This record gives sequence, C-alpha cells and structure tokens, in this order.
Amino acid sequence: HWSYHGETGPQHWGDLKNEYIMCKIGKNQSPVDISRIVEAELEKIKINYSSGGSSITNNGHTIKVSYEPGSYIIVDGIRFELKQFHFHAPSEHTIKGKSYPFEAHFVHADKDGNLAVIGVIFKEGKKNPIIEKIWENLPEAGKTIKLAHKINAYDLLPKKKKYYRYSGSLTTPPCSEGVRWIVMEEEMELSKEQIEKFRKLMGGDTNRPVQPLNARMIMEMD
Amino acid sequence: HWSYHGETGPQHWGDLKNEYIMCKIGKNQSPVDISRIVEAELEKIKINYSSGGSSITNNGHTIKVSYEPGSYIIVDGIRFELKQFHFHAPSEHTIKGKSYPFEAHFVHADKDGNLAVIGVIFKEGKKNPIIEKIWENLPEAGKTIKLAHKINAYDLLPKKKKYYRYSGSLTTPPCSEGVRWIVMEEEMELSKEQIEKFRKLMGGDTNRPVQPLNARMIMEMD
Ligand SMILES: [Zn+2]
Ligand SMILES: [Zn+2]
Repeated sequence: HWSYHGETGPQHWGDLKNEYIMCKIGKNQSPVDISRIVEAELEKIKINYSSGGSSITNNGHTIKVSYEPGSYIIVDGIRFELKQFHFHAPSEHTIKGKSYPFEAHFVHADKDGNLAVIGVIFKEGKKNPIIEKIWENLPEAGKTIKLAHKINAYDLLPKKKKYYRYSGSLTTPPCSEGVRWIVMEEEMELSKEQIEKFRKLMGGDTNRPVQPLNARMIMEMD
Repeated sequence: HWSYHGETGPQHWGDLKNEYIMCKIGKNQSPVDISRIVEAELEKIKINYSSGGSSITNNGHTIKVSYEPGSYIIVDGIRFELKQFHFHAPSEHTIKGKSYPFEAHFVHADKDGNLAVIGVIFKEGKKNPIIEKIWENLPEAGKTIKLAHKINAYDLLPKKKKYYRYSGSLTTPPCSEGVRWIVMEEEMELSKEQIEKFRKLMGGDTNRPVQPLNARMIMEMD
C-alpha cells in the first residue's frame, strides 16, 4: 500500500514491504533525469501495434488502458508484447532538467516476463483525440470500463521515434530493475484541460522523484 | 567466509548473509560476457598515475596491491582515486565469448565511495616484468608486505586505452551495484607459469561466472 504522498510516499516505499526493497537500495532506478548523454548507434525499434486498448481502469494511482494480445515491439532481437499503457502527471522523467506536464508509459513483456517500457512526454497543446476517447470513459477508483471501440496506442507515439535508452526500473513499487527504458525525444501534445482533469481525478502529483544515475549513461540514437 | 568453490561458492553467495542479497536479486551484476555491443562516442579516460604501489596482500581470494593516495582517473567529470589493484584467473569478463587466463582489476573510489573499476585482460606470453616484481615477494596467507620499490599500475595498463563501458557491480560479495566498469580492449601479457603460481596459490579458479546483461548494453568507444 503505497501512494505519492506522506507516510506512503516515495522516500518510504523501500520500508513499507520487504518486496519493495529495491526502492531503497537499487542503484538503477527510474525515473531519471536524462542528462548524462552519449551518442550511440542504436537501431530503430520495430513496432507492431494494433487496436487493442480494450478496457480502462482507475486503480487510484493512474489511468490504465489494458491491451489485448498481438501488439509488440522488438528490442535486442526479442519480442516484447504490449500489455498496457498508463499516465503520470507531471512527467516522471525530466530531460536536461526540463519537467513536462504529462507522461505516457507503454509497458511490454516478453516470454520470460522481462519488461520494456516506452516513455512518451507531453507538452500543452491541442486537445488530443486519443486522450479524449479515454477521458470520456474514465472510471472511479477501483472500477474498470470495457470499450466497444478499441484504442490504438501507436497514435499516442510521436511520429519521429528518435529515442534515449537506459537500464532502469519500474517507477512504482516493487521498483524492480532490469527494465529496458525507451524514451522518445519528440514531445507529444494534449490540452491544458485534459491534463487538469487527470490530476483532479488522482488527487495531485503522480510522479516519482528522479533517481540518481550513478554509474549509468543515457544513450541517444545517432 | 565466502569462496569460489562449493556451498560458500558464487551460486550460493546471495544466500549466506543478508548483506549479500544483491548477488542474487541484482539485475545489473558483473562480470558479464561483452556481447551486446553498441558504438558510442565515449570520452577518452584521463589517467594520472604515479609509482604508488606500496604493499601486497593475500586475503586468500586474490593478490592485492594497495596504492598510496595521489593516483586517479576521470570519469563523467568525477575524480576517482585509485585505491588498489588485484587479480583473477581466469578472466571474470569475457569478450564475444572468449575467456582469458588472467585479469587485472584496478579499483577506484570518489569522494562519496562510488566505485569505478578498470579491467585489463591478459593472454599468455613472455614473463611480465611488473607481475614478476609482485610475484617474487608474495606475503604469507592473510598478511602484508611493504615493497621498498613502489609499483606503477600504469605499466600494467595497455598502450591503447580503447574500452568497453557499462553499469555493473563488485564481482565479490556483497556485490554492490552502482559500479562503473571500464574494460580495456587491448590484451596485456604474462607467462603461463606466472599464471600457474597465482592459481596454485589461490587454490583454483578465482572468477565469478558471467551474469546476464538483462536490460543493459555494452558501450564501445568510437
Ligand atoms: Zn509508469
Ligand atoms: Zn576483482
């Protein structure tokens, strides 16, 4: 039982349960500040998405769209199926110090259960059509809603896919490491109104403080 | 008591003491097989060594040359002081599957205790002059020897300092992560008998099995 505030806030996650120990002692945690950058000859990430956003949930921590099987990405010659995607506000990652009002995470897992997460950052701009579909059918804490017209996550990704990569963790407990982070450089857009609705629904900030890089470097596509 | 053989051996380390837990749950462990390589514009590592190798130690696990303060490397704009260098046989790291008969670790530390280790691999050849100076006056088990003539770790490093870099751990308990690994590509040389003395003295292999890369990539300087 964790939250973003107070007794159950981020600085205390590591002590709440024994399962949450990596939140306290891990040295490869997320989010981070994309700062220690190095140009590296990374390959374009092959993406095969389909309209699979079948249901929408509110676990009180985020708004999560569950994904039905068949959509995936390839990283390191390994196929990771898209399982779900959710949002944080403000952004969990900061880029060169810069904080963004909104962030989307696309969570994938391969046959052995290893995760690869795509992070997409948003700025204030035009009302976003995909978000509007999700926002229309926004449930209350604990509740889920099935969707007759399924959503496609590819449309939330920027058109230009140049990305940062690094080895990090889940940004919520148990903060397990060994997560491949793929952070898109190009910023997406949603309205100021769309952001505010989200925040109210959650009860404030929903981001974990940036975590030290320590020995890591952030790689940037050539 | 941890060792390289049996029930106190590497597959069992994580289970012995709670202080060793990262050895079993860690996902950014060392050594690794240097395989998933990506070309990166890494900076040339600035090295300022002086003849500072003052004493030799036998802790039963390795032969450690303690270094007097004053020698350092610069990584990520941070000054990492050389504290010591020690040995393993065979190599802890492997390059493209290839294992070496002998490996040197140069352990450095910054203001806050963050470690950055340079790894050098050796192949068989003629008598290594620097290894010989060390070999001709090994201590009795557990005890130390001041050297009278200071050793320069610089002479154990190859002429070409082209390197692989990655985020890993100590290769011995407690296997703490957050370690900067810098592995030189160019192979150094020492004799087959110099290798054998070290092996008989240690009682066999003194390397941890390679650990999975998991989410990591190895960067290679361009
Ligand atoms: Zn997230
Ligand atoms: Zn070592």
